[PDB]
Amino acid sequence: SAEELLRRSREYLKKVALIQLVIAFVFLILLILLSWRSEELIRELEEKGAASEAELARMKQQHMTAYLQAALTAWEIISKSVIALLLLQQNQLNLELNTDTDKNVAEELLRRSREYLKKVALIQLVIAFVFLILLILLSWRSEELIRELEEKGAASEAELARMKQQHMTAYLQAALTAWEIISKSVIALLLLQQNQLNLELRH
Amino acid sequence: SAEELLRRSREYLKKVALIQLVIAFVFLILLILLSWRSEELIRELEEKGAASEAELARMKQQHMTAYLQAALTAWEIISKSVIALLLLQQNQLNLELNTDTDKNVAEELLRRSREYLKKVALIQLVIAFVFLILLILLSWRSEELIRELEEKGAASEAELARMKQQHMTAYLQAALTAWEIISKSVIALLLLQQNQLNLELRH
Amino acid sequence: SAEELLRRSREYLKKVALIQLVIAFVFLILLILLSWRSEELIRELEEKGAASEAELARMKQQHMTAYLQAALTAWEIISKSVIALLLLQQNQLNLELNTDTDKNVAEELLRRSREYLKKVALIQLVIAFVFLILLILLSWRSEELIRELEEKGAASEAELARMKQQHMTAYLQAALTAWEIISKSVIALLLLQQNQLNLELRH
Amino acid sequence: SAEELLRRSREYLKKVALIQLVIAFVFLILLILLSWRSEELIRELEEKGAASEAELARMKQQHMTAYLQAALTAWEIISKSVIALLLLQQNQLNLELNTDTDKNVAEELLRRSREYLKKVALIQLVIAFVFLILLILLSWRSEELIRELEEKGAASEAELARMKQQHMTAYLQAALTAWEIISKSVIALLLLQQNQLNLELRH
Repeated sequence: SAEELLRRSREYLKKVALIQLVIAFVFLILLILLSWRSEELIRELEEKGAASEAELARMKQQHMTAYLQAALTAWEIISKSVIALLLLQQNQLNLELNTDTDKNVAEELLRRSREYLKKVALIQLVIAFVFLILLILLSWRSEELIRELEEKGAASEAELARMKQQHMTAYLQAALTAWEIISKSVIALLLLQQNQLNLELRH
Repeated sequence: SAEELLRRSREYLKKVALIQLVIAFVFLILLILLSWRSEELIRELEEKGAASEAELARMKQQHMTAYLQAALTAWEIISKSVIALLLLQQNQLNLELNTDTDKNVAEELLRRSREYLKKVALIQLVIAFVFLILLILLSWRSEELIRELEEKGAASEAELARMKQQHMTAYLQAALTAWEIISKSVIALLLLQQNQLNLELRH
Repeated sequence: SAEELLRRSREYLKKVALIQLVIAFVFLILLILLSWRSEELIRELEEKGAASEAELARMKQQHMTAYLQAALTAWEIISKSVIALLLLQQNQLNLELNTDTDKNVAEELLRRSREYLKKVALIQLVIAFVFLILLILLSWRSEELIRELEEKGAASEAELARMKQQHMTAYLQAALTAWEIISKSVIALLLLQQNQLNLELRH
Repeated sequence: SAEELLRRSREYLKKVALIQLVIAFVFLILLILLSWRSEELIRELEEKGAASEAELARMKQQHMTAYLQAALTAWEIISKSVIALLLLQQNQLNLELNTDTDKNVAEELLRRSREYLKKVALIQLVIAFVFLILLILLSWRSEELIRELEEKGAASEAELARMKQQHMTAYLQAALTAWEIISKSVIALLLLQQNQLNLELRH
């Protein structure tokens, strides 16, 4: 009974992983397409003379901020779903290890588990990388927009100070969010490594 | 003593589940009612000339946004409540399986649990469906409102670009929220399936 | 060793519970005092003519909303704190029961736990009651304020519609918040009741 | 084999603790530097006459609020990170205690565990202390800014009432947020102490 039920369970877990990959794909494509439309709309307003330079700079900052917030939200979701897939794979691993008790099978299942564990760590390293590049890049652009207005006299001192303060607040918030994503992820990876050690020692 | 105590706990849980179904019903009716009242207020402002076309379109977008956010909040609560009930059913299942150890009772309890598990998965598929359809329809309405204002000249180009951008931001945020709800629900279902498999194999 | 070490832990837990009762009391008082100050500030603005009728009605609504949100927040913390103390007592109880294994001691300890569990359920029922009454009363006042402005012509039709919409939104959000708090509390209590049953059956 | 594997696992845990310490350090430096820039911008606006007295008071309040929120969030993250590390250390401790069962080794390891628990309790006491002092200071500064605007006639009665209400709200929210955080930390400290007891009783 267990071997077929485990096979069915394993196939469903793989289907779920495919669903997760599809959602991550849609998020990234949707993020990019919506961003493209926002950049094009701002470009049209600038070319049309539909907004003042200060208004355009603020809209560009709002765009960039929203872009990052969406990216961060997705990153938390993606890391959570992926780390959950790794934990779920460990539960699947244990169900199979407790059924097919052949040591040779257990070592191959454990080897596959280690490869997935490494891959997830690599995924988080990629996420941390893109976060840092995106925040650094968007921040430079935000500061450059404020400078452009200041150089041109497109905004009052209070308006410029507020843009600077609003930016710094968003920057700081992005850092808190990334901090939580990374921190939660590294703790989960260590827990998974400890679980992996016990399974290897037990087989 | 244990059997009557288990009966009382079992009956209590059934009552809790029934209460939650009633609450979810009331929420949905209340959201529909309040949404309708808003639709009527906007309709009268439009017919009466109490607001400009741009003001009315913005209010319609605010209405749709709030509607969806309430629906998403309830969906998180509903999926959490329903999956929690399923977990509570498994907890009750184990209390009885480890008391009344008759395999035939265990089989009745396990078959009922398996059916409940399938039904919850179907519930989440329905919720995900409704979310996607609702966001698509609301998105279509939002774009049409903007198109109307732009063709009529009811709003400046900067105002229209902002509505388009604000819409896209809200659209993406709604998608992210739904994805988080769906993912957590699927993970919980996988964990429950793993628990169900162990219980069936162990009895 | 454990009897004295547990004595110290038991004393600690009692001290923590007393501290939490005091803190919750202080927060209740702060909300009451802060609420008083706010109501008085609005009353004086009305008597002084420091704000228009529509603005005064809006401030009254903002006040009521903030009050309820604070009440809900405090309730969420209080129920989680009380439930955590209830869980901590079961954890402390298991440590004591497996040290002092005298059945007669276990019977007294189990009876005390059961009475506290019932008391906590009564506390949540009281909170749920208060929430429902409070939202209903605040809602009635909100509806009356909007109607007063409508009868007097204190606000444009679009402005009145916006107040009605903001009102309905806040109303529903409060209903959703209370639903989530109450349901989680009920779920936690049932899990504790199921755990209490196994512990009593084993002693 | 187990001893070398345990050594590698311990080395990784040390690395993880270093990763979290570095991120928290950098975040706190960022918080401080951005706050300093904000303060300098406000100082220039005041000296330049770029904003009214009421506008400057509001900006100072917004600054203080944002700081407190970021600081409190960072503290929450830090306390959670430390507890997570302590839990990982306890798991690591059991991996070692279940391999090297020599009571003499266990006592030295248990002595370190007790020291780490005391150290986190001291960390939380410092955080709770700083939060309270900071809340008092910032609240004091806020009240004084409002008082001066009222005496100077820099704001209308309705504007001042709103500032007082916003002040009271921010105060209570910060206090409630800190309450939840601190209470959770205290609960975690007790749970860790309960684990410390069982670890000692078993060796």
